[PDB]
Amino acid sequence: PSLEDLLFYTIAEGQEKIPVHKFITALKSTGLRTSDPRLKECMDMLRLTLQTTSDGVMLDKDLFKKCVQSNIVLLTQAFRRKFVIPDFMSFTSHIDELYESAKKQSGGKVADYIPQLAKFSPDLWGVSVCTVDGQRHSTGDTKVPFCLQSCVKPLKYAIAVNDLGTEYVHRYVGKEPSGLRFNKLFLNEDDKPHNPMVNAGAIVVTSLIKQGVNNAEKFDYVMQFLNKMAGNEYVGFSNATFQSERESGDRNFAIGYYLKEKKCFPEGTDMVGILDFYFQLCSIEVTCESASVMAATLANGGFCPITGERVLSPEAVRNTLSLMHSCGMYDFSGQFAFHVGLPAKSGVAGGILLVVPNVMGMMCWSPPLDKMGNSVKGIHFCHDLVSLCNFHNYDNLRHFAKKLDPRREG
Amino acid sequence: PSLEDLLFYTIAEGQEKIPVHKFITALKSTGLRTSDPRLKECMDMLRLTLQTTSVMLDKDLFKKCVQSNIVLLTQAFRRKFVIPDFMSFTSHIDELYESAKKQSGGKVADYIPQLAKFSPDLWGVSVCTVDGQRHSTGDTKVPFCLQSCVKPLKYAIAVNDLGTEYVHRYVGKEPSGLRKLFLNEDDKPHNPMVNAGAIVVTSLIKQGVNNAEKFDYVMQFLNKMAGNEYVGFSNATFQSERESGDRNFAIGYYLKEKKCFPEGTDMVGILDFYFQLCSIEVTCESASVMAATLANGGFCPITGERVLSPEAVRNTLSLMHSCGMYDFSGQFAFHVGLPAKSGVAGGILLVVPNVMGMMCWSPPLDKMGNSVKGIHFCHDLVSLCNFHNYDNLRHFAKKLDPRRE
Amino acid sequence: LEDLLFYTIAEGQEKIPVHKFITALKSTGLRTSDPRLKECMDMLRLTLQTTSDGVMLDKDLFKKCVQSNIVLLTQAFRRKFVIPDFMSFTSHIDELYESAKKQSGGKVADYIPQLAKFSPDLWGVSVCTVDGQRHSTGDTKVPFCLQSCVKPLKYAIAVNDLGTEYVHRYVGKEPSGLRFNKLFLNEDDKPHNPMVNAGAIVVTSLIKQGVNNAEKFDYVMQFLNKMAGNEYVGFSNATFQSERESGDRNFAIGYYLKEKKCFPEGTDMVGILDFYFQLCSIEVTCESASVMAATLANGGFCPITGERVLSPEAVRNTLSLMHSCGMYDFSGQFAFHVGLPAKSGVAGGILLVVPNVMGMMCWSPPLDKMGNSVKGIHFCHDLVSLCNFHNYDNLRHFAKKLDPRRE
Amino acid sequence: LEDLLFYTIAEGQEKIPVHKFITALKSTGLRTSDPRLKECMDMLRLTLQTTSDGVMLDKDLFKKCVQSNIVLLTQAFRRKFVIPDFMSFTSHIDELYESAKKQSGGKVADYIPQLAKFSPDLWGVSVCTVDGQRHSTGDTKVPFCLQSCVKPLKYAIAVNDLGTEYVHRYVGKEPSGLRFNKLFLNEDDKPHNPMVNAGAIVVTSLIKQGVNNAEKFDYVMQFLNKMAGNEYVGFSNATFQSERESGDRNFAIGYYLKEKKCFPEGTDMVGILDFYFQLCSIEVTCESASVMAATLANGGFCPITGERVLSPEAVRNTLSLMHSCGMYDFSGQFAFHVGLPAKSGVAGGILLVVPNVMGMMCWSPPLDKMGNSVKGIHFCHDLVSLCNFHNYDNLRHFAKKLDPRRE
Ligand SMILES: O=C1Cc2cccc(c2)OCC/C=C/CCOc2cccc(c2)CC(=O)Nc2nnc(s2)CCCCc2ccc(nn2)N1
Ligand SMILES: O=C1Cc2cccc(c2)OCC/C=C/CCOc2cccc(c2)CC(=O)Nc2nnc(s2)CCCCc2ccc(nn2)N1
Repeated sequence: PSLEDLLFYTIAEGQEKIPVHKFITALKSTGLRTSDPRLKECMDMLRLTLQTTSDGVMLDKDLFKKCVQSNIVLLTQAFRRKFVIPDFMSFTSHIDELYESAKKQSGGKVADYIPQLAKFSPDLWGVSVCTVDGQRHSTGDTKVPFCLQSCVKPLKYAIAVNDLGTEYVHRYVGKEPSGLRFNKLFLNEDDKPHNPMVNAGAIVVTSLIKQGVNNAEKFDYVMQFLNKMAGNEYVGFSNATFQSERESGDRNFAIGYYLKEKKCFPEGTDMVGILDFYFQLCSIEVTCESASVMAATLANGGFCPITGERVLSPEAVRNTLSLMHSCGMYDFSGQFAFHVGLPAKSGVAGGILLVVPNVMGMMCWSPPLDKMGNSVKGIHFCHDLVSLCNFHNYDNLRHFAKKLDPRREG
Repeated sequence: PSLEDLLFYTIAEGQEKIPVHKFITALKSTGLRTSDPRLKECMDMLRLTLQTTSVMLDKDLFKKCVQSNIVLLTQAFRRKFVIPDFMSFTSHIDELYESAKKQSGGKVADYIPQLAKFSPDLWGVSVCTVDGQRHSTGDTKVPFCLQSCVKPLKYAIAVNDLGTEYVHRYVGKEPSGLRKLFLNEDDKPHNPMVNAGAIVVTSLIKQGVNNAEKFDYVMQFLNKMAGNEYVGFSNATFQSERESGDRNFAIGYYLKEKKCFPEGTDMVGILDFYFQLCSIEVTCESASVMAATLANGGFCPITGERVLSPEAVRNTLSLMHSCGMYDFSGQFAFHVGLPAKSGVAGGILLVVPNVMGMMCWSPPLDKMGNSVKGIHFCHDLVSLCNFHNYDNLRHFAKKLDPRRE
Repeated sequence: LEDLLFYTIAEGQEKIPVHKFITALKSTGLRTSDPRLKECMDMLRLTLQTTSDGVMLDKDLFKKCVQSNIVLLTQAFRRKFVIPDFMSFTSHIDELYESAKKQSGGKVADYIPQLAKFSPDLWGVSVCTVDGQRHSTGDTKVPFCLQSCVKPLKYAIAVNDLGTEYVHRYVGKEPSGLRFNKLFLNEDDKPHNPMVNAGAIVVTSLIKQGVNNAEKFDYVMQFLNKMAGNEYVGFSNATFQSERESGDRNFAIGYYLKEKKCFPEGTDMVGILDFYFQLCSIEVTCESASVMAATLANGGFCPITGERVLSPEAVRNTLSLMHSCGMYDFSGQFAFHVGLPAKSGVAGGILLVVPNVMGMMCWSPPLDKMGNSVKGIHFCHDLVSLCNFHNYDNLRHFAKKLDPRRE
Repeated sequence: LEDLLFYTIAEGQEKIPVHKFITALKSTGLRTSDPRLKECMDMLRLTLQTTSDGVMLDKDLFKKCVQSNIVLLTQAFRRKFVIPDFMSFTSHIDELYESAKKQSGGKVADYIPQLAKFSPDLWGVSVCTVDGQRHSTGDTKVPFCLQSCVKPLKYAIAVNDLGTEYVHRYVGKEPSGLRFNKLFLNEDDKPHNPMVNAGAIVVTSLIKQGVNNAEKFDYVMQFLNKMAGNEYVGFSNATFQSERESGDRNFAIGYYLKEKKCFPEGTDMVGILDFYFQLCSIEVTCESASVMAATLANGGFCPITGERVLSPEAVRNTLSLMHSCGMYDFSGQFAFHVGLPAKSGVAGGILLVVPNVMGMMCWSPPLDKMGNSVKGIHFCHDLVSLCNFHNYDNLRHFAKKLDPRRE
């Protein structure tokens, strides 16, 4: 028998001429993007064939085999409904409803501390999905660049644990939420910052990455890493934000000096330069779409879902998801872990990097923040999502009442 | 095409007439115990048949026995259970057991002479999967008191009966942070897993009846969770708990002061109730079933009864994660990443959601009040298997995944 | 000496009329009922029988009366007392009184409907100087409970009997600070200081260990009597019952103190709570308490009797801790602006000491947000505005401030 | 009367030799270099130029010299000074000095090489009474940096120039409590009090706003000069450089203060830090600082010059906060046992005030666990053991305590 022919017979649906657009529509509905890096060979071959074939454009069983041979494994999984979310079309319908519902939540205040963060409209609201299989969906303003800000903190932590290991990184930074208040103290009882998700801790993590090269190269090292995570979709940098970050960052300077005082950095740190590096990393840009891929990498045990690259060690992914759970959302972390139960990280731009382990990554973005510094619409959507689907870290996969389970069906 | 006869062929392995012994040994190896409540009909029918003579079973006789329970027996035999190769897995649990056995550190709680009576050499581990597959090693049939292990169970009951929204009017939902205080910033105890919080939870259950009936209500509930296995009560522990519980009295009075209990609570009675609930007895085996119920979305795995609402199970697992192990909670959630609850008797109620429940018991506690061997075992377990809450199900590194075959 | 005083009081003319001597004596601030004046007054009473007539003293007859108490009478008349112009001073106290009277703010403790019984309009101020000069204005003879005002008194007793070193094994010596009066124990597992509930409860357990609560109470009461020069010291059983029937916080403290092994070996903690509640229910009037305060002002000698009541060690320690921990959450503010050893109580009492000058008791039931008598606190501020009494005022160069110790 | 004093000093009219008058004068505790004695000593210098074989003042010649300063000289000689047996008293200071000398424990601050340069054997004690009577023992003329001793002085200046109300908009008035300056700010987002680094830094930003750091420093120096009656005040640039090179903690505080908008509008925060570091690097000797302390003891009048230097408002506020916040983590213990307004510095200095009696400066580089001079702390304890100087001692009834104001 033949896998290619088996798929041909599936897609054929009654002829030996599967029209090209018909194959494309079938492929798109699996949630896969036509532009999937893992589908390049197949799409190149169809483009070629559309050039050489007599106008018409209907593949022979033989011609179809010619196109899909290269990528047959992945195409089969997609078509034979084997993906983590089999009925992806229905699911995106749900994401859209959740999107529209959160859209109505107009409260919140746009971060005003930079006239840059201030530049964005409060009406921007975007949601991007990327599953662990590379199935994609977006709604709203998902192609508008914005800064990660604190969303970057778990990513740089992952990089540090990836390169240095858990044991070394946690010599410098604790592993638990502060509890004590919001961001009040810099250090816990051991004279370390409480965890990697707090400013003090992020600043220390920053000082562990790529020690002994200049900030230009350090930045490149992190950016290349971020590129892998996003499957080479948009990752940029706002110098505007960077300038404003350093011009107004008195609190961070205070933290830096105190960290110096208490000998919190690795031997021979340049403590003013680390702050500069810190400010840069917070000024890196994403769109909803590219960040959702980053989240999906974390969802996928450190493999970028749309490229198949191993990006982070599973040790780094686990540690990062652990600390995103418990420390991810500033003062709301406890409440959030309790009600939503998802590893998530917020940013002052209005971003929420969200992971549903073994299912998907997401990025929600709406500039208006709540009292505690979390995107209003983002937080509303996170609640709704977990209301709707049995995704919450301590939900049951067998008994979950009136919840929908998107991994079931097909 | 015959559901029963199909399984008969499978068990038969050719030679017509599956011997009794051989069917029993095949059944036991799926991890099921012959005393499974869901296997009652089948085992009753085998007992009947084992009276009618003084041998083997026809495809007709086998069908006679297994017809009643064919669904469950098929799943077991067609290796469909959460852990397919359960025989291999128990081998691993045994290794983990022996390894933790060698950890002789720790101090037995001597604050009550009842707790001080126990030997530091006791060490037991019981497994119950969400499918009712069981395994034990060491001293798993020795009764001991839940103590603080009871806190999540009573909380589940409260949320089950009253709902999340009401219960959390009285008790917070997050870990405290500092070791010391009774109340958080909102004048509620920080969460249900702390003494102050447990005491308040206690005052929400079965309001408006006496302590005798309240206790019965909790017992009935505990019975469902354990699939009617051993649940007892140590009056000895209870007396010592009340005679020496100055701290708890202090908490009670402060809770009274700050008007923390529901309208017109008798706070000294609630303390009495509290002391009783901490003095309830389990064995490793029975408690592992309770844990398995929590693992199983509130359905008792060995009976199939709906015991707790999924809301109560989620909330309880959430708070066990983050507040379960006193001062070690943060470290534990980080390294082990399993909902767990410890008790001063040396108990550790452990849940791996969607896989199994466990109870580990060794009386010697570490500096922070957690069973030495229990804590060592929990670490080992997660070292070995991809069970940690944020492990990846697809890419995990030279970790074993017991759900795969 | 008697003759010298005779000539002084004489004012030349006839014989000194008896009422004239009485008016002169009263104006020195002394009360005719001074215990240290007993002999003199008895003799004048006798004489005003035994020679019934015009009722004027011979130089010889005056000598007959005053010989017994000539020392004290001389000091009073030769303007040698701590406040020489006492008549003028009381005029000032009256102005300060009236000014504080106009402060109508504050809420009366309702937590016992026994405490709730008092009118918010009650307001009294009593002065007793280190020399026994007295003055009162407003409702100074109305009995009220010390409540927390008793805490320094019992502490003094404990340090008096046991010494500083032993007592401070059980109780700390500094203000709490820690987000107000929330925790029971400091970092050493002791209550922060004797002025806090937790600390007072522990102090209570150090006094007269090994006798029953009836006798313990008597022991403290006899002590309190000496301090007040045997003026009114009473007990409100009503308050006591309400104190025990609603004191959940104190019970919480008791149990925690038990837990943490904070009491002396073999304490009955529930009995100590009972004792505690009793001591808080002891009654004073403004006048009698002002004498107690004056004893503290006077290095432990009761000013109106001359009895040695407390060791100087106990008086110093108590004044030290009244300075810094005396007024609950307001202690810091109070020490800064008023700079007086003071202790407040939920009845509306403020036991006030100006070391080396006088003791005072101010009472107005309405309390401010922090639990201090509104009018009491207002008066304390005014007093220190007016006179250079603040602990760190200068005795040489002060402002437009009046200095009542100067002529 | 000059003639009156001549007879007093005469011992027996025979013409009173020069050295004999000088010896008599020195014994009152006054130094011949007293600024208030300039006229007298100038006249004696003139007269001692005329003859060449001794001098032996006439009655009219003595009158010629002393007439200018007769008031002050009389008070000194007619034993009217605050301590009127000063010879005996200095004997006691010497004993206290020798006793504290034997306390060899403690660690010299090595955080700056300048502080590390000092010998642990240095130990000096200087007394200046509110009347200008002086005494010294040990290494009292060796310059050292005030460091934190400067904090109350700058605060006084700020309150002197701006008033209490304004200054306390920026800085709190109570001790930190939480522990030893772990937090920067209290609940109101102000540093807890002027004695903490955070608070001192803010106080620094209030003085002489709107001029450059050169002039600001000059302004403070001029003020310091007045306080010390123009005795030694200097500056260690070495210390200053080390202070700024290694003061990461202070920078941390600076940035946090900036963040929380704690400075007056349009402060240059990095410059205020620079100013701060300078002020901590100002040099004194035991002797000159003891005069500064005496000014605080004397309601803001420099005892050796009679100049009004600080308003009594500033002096009271400063003494208040020295009481309660003066000695870092030991403040509470110190206030309790010693009961004197005092301020320590990491150089080993302890600026000490006994209000209405005297100022002192003790210096020994070795610090205890909490950052206070070992010998300094030991001496303060001894001093209060010996004399009834403790803030809550009684002036009439004290123990086997000596009272140097009596005679
Ligand atoms: O352990 C010690 C000695 C010690 C040692 C090292 C460090 C220390 C203390 O610093 C403490 C750090 C302060 C945190 C305040 C949170 O900040 C807040 C602000 C506003 C409101 C609140 C908290 C909530 C609240 O009321 N919590 C309380 N819940 N129960 C209380 S209060 C009183 C019952 C008695 C239980 C109890 C508790 C403590 C101690 N003694 N007894 N003392
Ligand atoms: O916000 C305020 C006013 C306020 C408001 C609400 C409650 C308050 C006080 O009570 C404090 C409640 C907690 C005490 C934890 C005791 O338990 C501990 C014992 C030992 C160590 C530690 C904690 C950790 C630690 O100290 N880290 C740091 N130590 N110094 C730092 S960091 C650098 C200054 C941080 C910047 C800063 C400075 C001042 C304030 N806040 N932030 N003050």
